[PDB]
This record gives sequence, structure tokens and C-alpha cells, in this order.
Amino acid sequence: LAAKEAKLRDLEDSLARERDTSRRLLAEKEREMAEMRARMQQQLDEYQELLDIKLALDMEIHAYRKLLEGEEER
Repeated sequence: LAAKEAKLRDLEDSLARERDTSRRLLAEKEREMAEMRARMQQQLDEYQELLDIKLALDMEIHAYRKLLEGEEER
């Protein structure tokens, strides 16, 4: 115990210097991950918007083409 009491205290030192910095890093990843899951929904709406817009321009294109089926026929 002449140097065996300054070996159990430096073993509880890096079990608090590691365990904590792991949790501060885990929380960084998990903060960034929720920010990632966030950008994933902004996009799955921004797209779903543009899609239901594209379905309207395809409906107009058929009506402009049906208007053409008569106004361009012999």
C-alpha cells in the first residue's frame, strides 16, 4: 500500500474522465442525430409538396393536349 493507494485513485480518475467524456460525446452524436432526423422530415415534406404540384401540371398537360385534339384536327 506504499504506492498501491495512488493506483486505485488514478483508476477511479480515468473512470470519470472517460465515462463522462463518452457521455458528452454520445450526447453530441445524439444531438446531431436528432438534427439529422429533423432535416430528413423537412425534405420528406419539401418533396411531397413538389410531387403533388407535379401531379397538377401533368393534369393540365392532358387538358391542354385534349384542347389540341380538336382545335388541331381535320
